[PDB]
Amino acid sequence: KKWFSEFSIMWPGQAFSLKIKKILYETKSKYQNVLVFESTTYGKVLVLDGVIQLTEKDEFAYHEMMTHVPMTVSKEPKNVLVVGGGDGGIIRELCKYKSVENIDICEIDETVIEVSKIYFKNISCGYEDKRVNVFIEDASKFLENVTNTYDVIIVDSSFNQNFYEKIYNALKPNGYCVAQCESLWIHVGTIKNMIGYAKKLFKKVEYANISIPTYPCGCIGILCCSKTDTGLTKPNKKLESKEFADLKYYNYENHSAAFKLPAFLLKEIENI
Amino acid sequence: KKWFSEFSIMWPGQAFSLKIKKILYETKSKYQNVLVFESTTYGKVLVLDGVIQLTEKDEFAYHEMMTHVPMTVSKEPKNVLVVGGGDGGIIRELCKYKSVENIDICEIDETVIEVSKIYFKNISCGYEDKRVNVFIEDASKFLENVTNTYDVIIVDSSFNQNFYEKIYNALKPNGYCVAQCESLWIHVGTIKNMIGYAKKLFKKVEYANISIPTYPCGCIGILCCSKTDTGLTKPNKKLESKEFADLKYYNYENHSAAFKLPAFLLKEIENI
Ligand SMILES: CSC[C@H]1O[C@@H](n2cnc3c(N)ncnc32)[C@H](O)[C@@H]1O
Ligand SMILES: CSC[C@H]1O[C@@H](n2cnc3c(N)ncnc32)[C@H](O)[C@@H]1O
Repeated sequence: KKWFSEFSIMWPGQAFSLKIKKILYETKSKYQNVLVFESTTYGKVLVLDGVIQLTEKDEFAYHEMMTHVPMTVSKEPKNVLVVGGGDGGIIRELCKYKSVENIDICEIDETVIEVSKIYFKNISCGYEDKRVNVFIEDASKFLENVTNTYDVIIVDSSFNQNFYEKIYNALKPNGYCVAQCESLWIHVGTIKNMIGYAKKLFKKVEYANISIPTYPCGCIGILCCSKTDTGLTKPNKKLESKEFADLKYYNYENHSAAFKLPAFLLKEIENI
Repeated sequence: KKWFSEFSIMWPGQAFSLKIKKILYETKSKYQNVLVFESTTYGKVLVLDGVIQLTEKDEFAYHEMMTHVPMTVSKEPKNVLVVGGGDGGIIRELCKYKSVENIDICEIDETVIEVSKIYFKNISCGYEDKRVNVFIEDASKFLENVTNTYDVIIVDSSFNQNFYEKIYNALKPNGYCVAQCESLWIHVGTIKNMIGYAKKLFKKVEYANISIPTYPCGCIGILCCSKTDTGLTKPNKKLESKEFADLKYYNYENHSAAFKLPAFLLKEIENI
């Protein structure tokens, strides 16, 4: 059996590897290289430009935290935007909320969506929900053009000052944005940059950490943006209905705990 | 430049790798293979039987959490035992406490201690402290023979029913033990076994998670054992004196947060 190994200028000097049971699909799309393989121990793996996008084993950690943090804080979210997220993990978690009326997703690469529908049925299942509307376009263009405003925007992608202005303007007065935001173990300067962009517009910017083995350094953060001084560290609801019985990572207590950061990280961000 | 890669039957199907700036020392000791190398991005690395023991970049996360969790809960700890811990990270954190009168360490491999004193001076610096006494022996034998009882025992090693009986008996009536205890991402069955051994004797057994990139899956847990129903989730003191000004991970809030576990883990351990 061969091994898949992920290298990157973004995390030099380190690599993470998974053993391949079977290579399932490869293509060069208009945007990126796409690889799908069954691993021996982490289930199926989505790889984009040589970077692990997701594995069946741990994906719920990231998709649950990213979704349920803002959605338990938003009081009655009706309209939600996912930026990126072609795999449909976030959408799957969004559909659990009966109150939601519409879910727009803007993914630039339709190949990601179709590969997820074929190879990752338990991740992409939300696409069948009638509330879900797909836009195949650059989120930068989407956000300049959208007429609606959203209760929550979830940026599920690996970002500059103009981008956060567009997110701010696309949100309701009391709207929230959460965005994927680096590992505290390797890119503190980036986290500081991102926090600085966000603070230009948002009155409350907070950072949370998710434990997930197949992201570099075994963790990834959520940059949390609020228009009210109250923020996203405390949920306003418990997830008690039958739709949430299946949750594997997220709970009421973990929500708040994820904002309790290592001392080195608080020191770095304190003067921003 | 070559790469160091860690493989193991303990985490099959996955591997983590660091780039080597320079190999610094190798030997087969009486107990294990020992390797020391400067990595390109994580500083110096200690490797024992092909498993990363520590890196200069992230060691403070593990040594701070393991030490300051029990030591902020113990009211006036005088006598502390470290089991394993030859690198001296725990001892370094123990010496910060003026109240401590004695620190016994039982490490089976004196080569680890001497390699740490030579190659890892900022980790092994606590060995110079006059309160520190070294026992080169199997902790199993040490614990059967010791006459003193301890306020805190820190098991810094990778454990069975008889071992926890020995720890229970080596502790004061109000004593605490914390032990290194697996990644929740790969060895839930082990965590359940360990919790089951501990609960036979200890009235309060709790599990905490530490984020640390160079442990498999980027995290490691602390099995927490208390003789009083109150447990180890809430500190009784703040670390405010000049000795703790340097802390890089541990703080008052992170202490409690580390006990807030993913929902899948609570479900697995609930019926133990
Ligand atoms: C599957 S999760 C991350 C996703 O973000 C998508 N993505 C990357 N850049 C953009 C962008 N500018 N607009 C919309 N989606 C994007 C990628 O194609 C990937 O599917
Ligand atoms: C350096 S951290 C982990 C340490 O635990 C030590 N160790 C392993 N097994 C035992 C044991 N049975 N008794 C004491 N120390 C041990 C190892 O030699 C290593 O130095």
